[PDB]
Amino acid sequence: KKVRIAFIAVGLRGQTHVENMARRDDVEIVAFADPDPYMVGRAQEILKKNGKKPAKVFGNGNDDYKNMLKDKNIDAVFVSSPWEWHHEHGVAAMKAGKIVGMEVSGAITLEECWDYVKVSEQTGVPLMALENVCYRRDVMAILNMVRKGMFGELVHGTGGYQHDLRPVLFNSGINGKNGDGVEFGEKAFSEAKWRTNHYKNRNGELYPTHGVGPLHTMMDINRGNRLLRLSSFASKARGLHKYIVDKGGESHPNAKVEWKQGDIVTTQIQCHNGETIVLTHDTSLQRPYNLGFKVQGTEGLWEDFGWGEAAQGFIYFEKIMNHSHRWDSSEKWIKEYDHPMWKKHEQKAVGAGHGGMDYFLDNTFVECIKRNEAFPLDVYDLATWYSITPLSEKSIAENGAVQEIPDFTNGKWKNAKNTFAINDDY
Amino acid sequence: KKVRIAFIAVGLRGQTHVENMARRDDVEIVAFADPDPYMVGRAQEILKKNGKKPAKVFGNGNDDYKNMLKDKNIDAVFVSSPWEWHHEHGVAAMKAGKIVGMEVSGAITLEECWDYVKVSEQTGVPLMALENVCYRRDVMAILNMVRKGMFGELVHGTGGYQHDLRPVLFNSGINGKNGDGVEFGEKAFSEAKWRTNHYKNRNGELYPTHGVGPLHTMMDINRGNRLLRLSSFASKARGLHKYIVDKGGESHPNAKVEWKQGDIVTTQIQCHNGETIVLTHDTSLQRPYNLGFKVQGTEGLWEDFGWGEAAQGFIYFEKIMNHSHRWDSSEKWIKEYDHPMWKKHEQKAVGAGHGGMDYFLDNTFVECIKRNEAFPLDVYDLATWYSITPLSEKSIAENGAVQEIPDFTNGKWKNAKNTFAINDDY
Ligand SMILES: NC(=O)c1ccc[n+]([C@@H]2O[C@H](COP(=O)([O-])OP(=O)(O)OC[C@H]3O[C@@H](n4cnc5c(N)ncnc54)[C@H](O)[C@@H]3O)[C@@H](O)[C@H]2O)c1
Ligand SMILES: NC(=O)c1ccc[n+]([C@@H]2O[C@H](COP(=O)([O-])OP(=O)(O)OC[C@H]3O[C@@H](n4cnc5c(N)ncnc54)[C@H](O)[C@@H]3O)[C@@H](O)[C@H]2O)c1
Ligand SMILES: CC(=O)N[C@@H]1[C@@H](O)[C@@H](O)[C@@H](CO)O[C@@H]1O
Ligand SMILES: CC(=O)N[C@@H]1[C@@H](O)[C@@H](O)[C@@H](CO)O[C@@H]1O
Repeated sequence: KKVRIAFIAVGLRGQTHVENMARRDDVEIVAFADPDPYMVGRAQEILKKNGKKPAKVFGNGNDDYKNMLKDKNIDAVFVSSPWEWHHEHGVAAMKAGKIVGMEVSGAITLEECWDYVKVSEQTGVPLMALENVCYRRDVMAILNMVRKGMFGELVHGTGGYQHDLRPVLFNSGINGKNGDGVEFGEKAFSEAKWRTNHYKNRNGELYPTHGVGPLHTMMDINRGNRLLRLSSFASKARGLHKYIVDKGGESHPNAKVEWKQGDIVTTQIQCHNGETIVLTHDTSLQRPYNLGFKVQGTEGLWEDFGWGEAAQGFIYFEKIMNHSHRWDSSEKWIKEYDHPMWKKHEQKAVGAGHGGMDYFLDNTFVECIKRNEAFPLDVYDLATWYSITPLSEKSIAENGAVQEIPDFTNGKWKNAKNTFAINDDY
Repeated sequence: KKVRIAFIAVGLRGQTHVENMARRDDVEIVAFADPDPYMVGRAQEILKKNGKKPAKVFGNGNDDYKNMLKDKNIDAVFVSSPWEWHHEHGVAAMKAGKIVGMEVSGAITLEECWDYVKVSEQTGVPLMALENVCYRRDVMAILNMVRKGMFGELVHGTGGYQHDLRPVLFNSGINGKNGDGVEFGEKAFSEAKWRTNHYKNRNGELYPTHGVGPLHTMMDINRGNRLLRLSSFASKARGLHKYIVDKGGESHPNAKVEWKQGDIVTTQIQCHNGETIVLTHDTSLQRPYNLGFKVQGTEGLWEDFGWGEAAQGFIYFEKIMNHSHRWDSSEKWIKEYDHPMWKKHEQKAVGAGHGGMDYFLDNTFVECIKRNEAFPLDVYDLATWYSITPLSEKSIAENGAVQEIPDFTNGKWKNAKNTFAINDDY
């Protein structure tokens, strides 16, 4: 009756998923696979806090997930591992017959992207792209407004991961602490272990899903529309080196590393039905958090400046606002057009509840498994978004040359229907 | 002692320059060249209003400017003609030995751009790019902050001409009126006569200077830095056709024209010293006016949302704001770092005065002529900005292919010094 879920990687993000599942009565958390004992310990404390019994632990090295996947009891797994581990963990899960919730990132290679889709089609095991910003309360209100016809026909959108990650990319290596040092790699903690290395060896749109995801759902990408091609420009890198010097002096070994990842990487994308999308990757500079959303059509325009609250944006609807030629605050619009799903289940996610947009993402994951239904953000969408990373790197290496984005759906995009948040439950 | 100025084209923008000159005691307005008697009449009324004597009128057809340029008394001319007339009027002026103030736009061809620079170098007659948004009060305050070191090292900027021009591109053809009809071409009035045709036959960044200009001055383009290459993406065109139908029904002949100009055209530009610039052209859709500025460096970030007032933006300075991670209103920063030029001469441009940013632009023009000094925004800058248009069209025709931007300075950019608003007078 209830879904048996396990976790490959219970680091800081894995722990969030553990909490979401631990708060449900329709799920049993069977097992964890993580080589770090400290991370496993906090995950076990989340279970104990929610009155659920401990999980079986597979903590013997990097390959112990293989032994966890042999458990026939497990229905589905969450994959919350480092970027370089996503493909190996995800395809091994589908081959073992486990439904997969895959954390966001970009692909290491374009080949990974195709292999996700091909393994999933052959095994018949579906995968969900765990993009939580698609469930953000303001974004869902805008989706509702778009579908009501309030924006008219969309022509353009922007978004991007613009979040100061300097204190996450560098720390002391002390368990549980960020922003308290200048170390990265083998001796660092959490994301500083693995993420910062990508900034050293690569230059591209390393994290596209948070900005492209919402636009995907609004412009029907892979569901009547698709992404055609892209071009990426990268600025110089200055922010990470400056951070290391300001926090840990010029004497530190890490003040000597030349970072390849430009501070701002912008990406233009053409869509089949004529829309354009501009993404921005911005994680090594001082700034407030703001994903920089813009949704623009023939009858409506929305721009945000915050982290998703009702009043943290501007909106203009010509025909509804008497051709005033002035921005309105987004506030009364986000509240009035709050998505039905949020209006119904608010108190499971906020106030008396917990998780926010993450509650709703993981709720859709579990409800689709219980109902035996296709995910609204599926393996084809994962592959598409993931492919933006390798193709952007090739664009930058070619001084901005245009790269065709593959059609991972093989013509299926033409007739596929948008099923993202089309009801008030999941 | 005083500068003798004449005007090729006294349409709506020419009239503004006429008023600026008519209010000065160090200028004599000698002559007008315009084939439209209605436009000449309002310009003559501006002189009469300011107690200055009438101008000699050259109104016999399109070529009568040639006869005006034979007047040896004329020191300088303002060129405020349609885009397709800029090159012919500008080079004929320099060849006749007249200093030129050239209105903004883009080039019709890349060849025009080179011919401006080559004619100017051969004749020895300088040309000023009349970019007024460079003198906008908030932009000048940000320039001041950048030069004070408050943004640290710049890595990225955005801007764009984002201004709803539907009521300017279509009118009834009645003299003096806009937004009152759906006609364009030979029977329309003012910009509807000529500008709208470009939307029908072309697709690109048709108007780059308002957004790139401010960034030019802040990133030292052509003055220690330069623009290397670009790539342009264009969305579908939907806004102009929809406007025609909503205002004048489907029965109108103009509801039948397929517009080539996409509603949103975005352009990525690489700079020599590592910065990137993204421009946006957005003139055929509903929206409030906002040029969408972003200035981003290692210690500061600014974004605006209005038409240039002090409180119509957000700003973040990590080290000055106690690492708060929250936007501040731009207001107290724009007021505290108001450019010296504005603080000194405020009452000549606003309040008791007139013109705003246009006062300051035309003041720099006249003061450079009186002092026999090089313009801060010169023929090389005109050519550079102008070249963004033809190269964007070629990029769009090549599905976003990267285009090299020529070096119109021939290596002079390396050692040239930024002289834009480096004093409190001009
Ligand atoms: N969508 C979101 O809101 C969101 C938020 C944070 C992180 N993330 C994503 O989640 C993923 C993980 O990020 P994080 O912040 O939790 O990093 P983290 O360093 O805290 O966690 C990674 C965990 O993976 C474990 N691990 C590494 N190799 C393994 C292996 N071979 N087998 C099993 N476990 C292994 C580590 O021991 C660690 O516990 C990344 O892809 C990141 O981008 C998404
Ligand atoms: N920088 C700014 O703030 C700003 C503002 C408005 C317009 N502009 C620019 O100014 C220019 C003109 O725009 P406008 O709004 O004044 O258009 P307009 O139609 O009102 O004026 C154009 C004038 O040029 C005249 N003209 C056409 N051909 C001529 C010729 N061969 N010889 C002499 N005169 C001729 C017309 O009769 C008309 O009076 C354009 O390049 C436009 O982009 C700049
Ligand atoms: C929605 C959101 O911004 N998510 C990001 C997540 O993807 C990851 O980058 C993390 C690093 O600490 O910071 C945020 O939580
Ligand atoms: C600074 C500013 O936005 N200038 C523009 C100008 O360039 C032109 O496009 C005009 C059309 O009516 O609208 C504005 O005044």
